[PDB]
Amino acid sequence: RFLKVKNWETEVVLTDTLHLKSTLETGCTEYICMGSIMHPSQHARRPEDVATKDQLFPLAKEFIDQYYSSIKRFGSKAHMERLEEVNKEIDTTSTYQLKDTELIYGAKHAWRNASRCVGRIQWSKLQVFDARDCTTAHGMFNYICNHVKYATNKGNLRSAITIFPQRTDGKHDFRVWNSQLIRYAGYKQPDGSTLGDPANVQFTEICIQQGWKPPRGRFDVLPLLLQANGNDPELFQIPPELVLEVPIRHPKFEWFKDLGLKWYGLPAVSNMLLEIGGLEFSACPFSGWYMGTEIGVRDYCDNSRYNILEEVAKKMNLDMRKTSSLWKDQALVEINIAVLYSFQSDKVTIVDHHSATESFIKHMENEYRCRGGCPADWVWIVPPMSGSITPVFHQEMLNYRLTPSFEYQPDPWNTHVWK
Amino acid sequence: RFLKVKNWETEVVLTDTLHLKSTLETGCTEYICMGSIMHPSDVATKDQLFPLAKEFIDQYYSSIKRFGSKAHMERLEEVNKEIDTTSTYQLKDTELIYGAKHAWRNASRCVGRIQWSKLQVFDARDCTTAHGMFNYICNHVKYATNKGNLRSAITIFPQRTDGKHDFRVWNSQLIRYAGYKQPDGSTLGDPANVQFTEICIQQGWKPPRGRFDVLPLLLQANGNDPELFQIPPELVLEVPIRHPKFEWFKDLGLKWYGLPAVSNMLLEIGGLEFSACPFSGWYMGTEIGVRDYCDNSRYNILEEVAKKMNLDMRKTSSLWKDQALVEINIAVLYSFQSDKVTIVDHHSATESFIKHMENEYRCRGGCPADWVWIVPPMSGSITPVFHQEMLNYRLTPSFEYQPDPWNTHVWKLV
Ligand code: HEM
Ligand code: HEM
Ligand SMILES: Cc1cc(N)nc(C#CCN2CCN(C)CC2)c1
Ligand SMILES: Cc1cc(N)nc(C#CCN2CCN(C)CC2)c1
Ligand SMILES: C[C@H](O)[C@H](O)[C@H]1CNc2nc(N)[nH]c(=O)c2N1
Ligand SMILES: C[C@H](O)[C@H](O)[C@H]1CNc2nc(N)[nH]c(=O)c2N1
Ligand SMILES: [Zn+2]
Repeated sequence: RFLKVKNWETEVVLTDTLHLKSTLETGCTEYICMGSIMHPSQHARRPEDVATKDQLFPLAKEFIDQYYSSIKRFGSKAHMERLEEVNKEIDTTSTYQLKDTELIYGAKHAWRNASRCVGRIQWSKLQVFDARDCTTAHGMFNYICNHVKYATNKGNLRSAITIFPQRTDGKHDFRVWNSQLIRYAGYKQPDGSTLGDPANVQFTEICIQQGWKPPRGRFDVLPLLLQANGNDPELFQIPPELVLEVPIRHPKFEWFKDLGLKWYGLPAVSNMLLEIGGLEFSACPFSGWYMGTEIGVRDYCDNSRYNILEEVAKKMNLDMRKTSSLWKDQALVEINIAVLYSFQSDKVTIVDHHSATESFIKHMENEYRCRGGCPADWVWIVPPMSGSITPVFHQEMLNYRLTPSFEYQPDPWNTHVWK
Repeated sequence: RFLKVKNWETEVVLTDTLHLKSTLETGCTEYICMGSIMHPSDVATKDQLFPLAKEFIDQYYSSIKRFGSKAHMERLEEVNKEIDTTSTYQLKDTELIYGAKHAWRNASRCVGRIQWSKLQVFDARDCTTAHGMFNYICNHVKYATNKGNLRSAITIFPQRTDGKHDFRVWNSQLIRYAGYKQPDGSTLGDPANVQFTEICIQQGWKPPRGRFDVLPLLLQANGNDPELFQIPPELVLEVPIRHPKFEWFKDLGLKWYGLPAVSNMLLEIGGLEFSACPFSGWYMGTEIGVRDYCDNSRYNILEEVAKKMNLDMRKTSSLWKDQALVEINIAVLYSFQSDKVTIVDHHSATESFIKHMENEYRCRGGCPADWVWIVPPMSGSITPVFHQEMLNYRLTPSFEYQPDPWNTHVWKLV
């Protein structure tokens, strides 16, 4: 009925009661902790495809209850009517439709509840685009182009989510097949090396197999591969003037520009599922702005990604014979300096890991003060470099699953039956 | 039943069955994870002790391929008699060695466990006085230090009886530097040790009031009041920190000690509790260079190093802290290696741990591991453990936390 978390740097202690409202399993038990498992749990709130009434209505009522509680009604005329309305809708279609206010509330609370996101101090400043009238992949492309243009905003980035029609029977899903709206292709080379982004090799081959003509470069913006109402997906080229990119250079190393590195400005996750009141929105691309380490540490320096540490260390004239010279650590810092300096030079929104983690601590305090807790996944929140010199490293966190939420979902090529 | 862990860099999958053998709590529930909680939330009765002892003896005889043997059954017989008649029992030397090694093997927060089976166990269960403890600890330090060629070792003092006669080393490690709070609010030496430094001074220690004073040993035998002892200085190996490129780094006056020797934990074997069990290995560089030197509440040297580096400290996004952190850690490693004092960098150490993990899953069915502690405090994702899924569970024998002695000791003098 109370769990404390301590900050070992400041000795601030916070007391969590929000976890009493947690809905589904974390994967852990009294005897085993799964805190570093990427997908520890298959506990879902509704089964399979179209639920029965007693499966869907309880989840709808819980969400509608929560929304009307949040606005200081509950039991109000409108709340009770809304319940009866959802009841008849489920009775007569096996599903129900969210009001615009409920949709906005649900999307913001899914972000507020995302325990792996260090950026949630921003959660209530989210632009919600209702795309539930969409019917074809051409319409999805139009909605996505507008999202990208609004969110990019000539570099002054703005958080947004575009929400396509919810799942019905499971055979008419709307899906963005891309993992992010904007990523670079990867190509398997004949000798066995990889050109471009190795993580995207499989998705790139699907695009090529669907007729995409690849330029076969290191930074080829992938097409959109969009699926509407369960049909076969269709390819679309994002107008390049909508794709803001930042050439990476270094404030001291004149030679850094000659590595030919660039990255895109808009991080826009498009493969997750948005769950609100038992409704599943299988296409719901959302975007914010980057923390530098996402590009500078993971995208650039993961061994299975662009893996650039060896090349940077060379130009730096570092001793690479032994691990203990820390040549990887030293190149890693310089790369992240360049990423930040380049984005900032071009006035493209970006946040460094010191500022972001500091904001998150402030967000945690805010959430404990007003909400009685903040679900947080230490394994994901602590940045992938310089961990203990950021404040979150020293902050204990409780992780639990609240709804509405963002969920993982299978890649659609593993499940789609082609027509 | 099986649980799978995946490495997201290599796609290697490992199957854990060993978790079925755990019976002590992690702190998590089915609906909350407390994996980042440092300390998630007293003498056993006869009835409590019997099953704990059986489980240990069973696993010991299993490990030596004599489960079910006559020797196995007579040992269980003998143990139960001792509990029945004395309310406790005594480990054979072989079981003590096995138990100590396996508490190490089971330490989910230790990245250095590839070495677990090479541990020198010093049986100090005949000790009766603080003078005896000092002698045992001096010999441990000398053996472990080995002129820089460090060797892992543990020294095990008598087990708890009624809880009123505990053996305790009051120090948190055998070798640490003092900390002194100044009148003006500043701190000289190690801020983490200010409280224990004050206790020492109160007990009669005359402090030099320098930045790197090796603390005296504060030793408690049989539940008596603890007594002060000065470790002979020639047994305390230290490394002056210099940098391979920055000639000014040596002018910072930094040094550290070579032997990491944890002395405030409790060793639990077969339900028996060894409250004084100091153990030592060798350092991973980041322990000194990231935490001891750069934690804001420790020596906190980032500012001074970055100044000497002429870094721009006006904005955080210059990553001046990150830049200075790396150079400090280069200096630590270079200094120890130059003086031929054993040390391991975080890249080598985490690679070894991955190989140790694989091996443990193959020969033992798993390896409990605390990702939050195993991942080094700098350069996290460029080490292989970052990408390694891990399962955390509590196996016994184990090393456990215990309260600080000055919070529970009832003083006997005057
Ligand atoms: C506005 C600035 C934002 C910043 C700086 C930020 C930062 C981050 C970072 C660094 C991660 C870890 C990414 C990784 O390692 O793969 C993350 C994850 C995540 N973010 Fe945010 N974020 C922002 C906005 C948003 C928005 C607008 C949403 C949703 C509406 C969101 C939802 C999520 C979710 C669900 C995850 C977890 C993804 C997963 O489990 O794979 N974030 N965020
Ligand atoms: C031989 C080389 C060894 C290396 C390189 C090593 C490495 C480490 C490191 C880096 C930590 C984390 C320290 C911290 O962040 O505070 C740790 C923790 C730990 N080590 Fe090892 N270690 C070694 C030997 C040993 C030995 C010999 C034992 C016991 C016999 C041991 C038992 C432990 C335990 C119980 C912890 C957890 C401490 C806690 O929770 O505060 N280690 N080790
Ligand atoms: C909105 C947003 C802002 C930001 N700064 N980063 C991200 C991200 C990411 C990285 N994805 C997360 C989703 N996962 C399925 C794959 C990896 C998202
Ligand atoms: C044997 C050993 C080798 C090594 N490289 N590091 C350590 C440590 C530590 C840090 N202590 C651990 C005990 N905890 C109570 C406080 C913090 C120990
Ligand atoms: C195994 C481990 O959980 C996995 O590598 C995680 C660790 N922490 C992470 N943290 C973030 N922000 N992003 C990630 O992709 C990961 N990967
Ligand atoms: C709050 C968090 O659990 C705490 O800061 C931990 C994080 N991981 C750690 N990891 C190691 N090796 N040592 C530590 O002291 C800590 N501290
Ligand atoms: Zn857990």
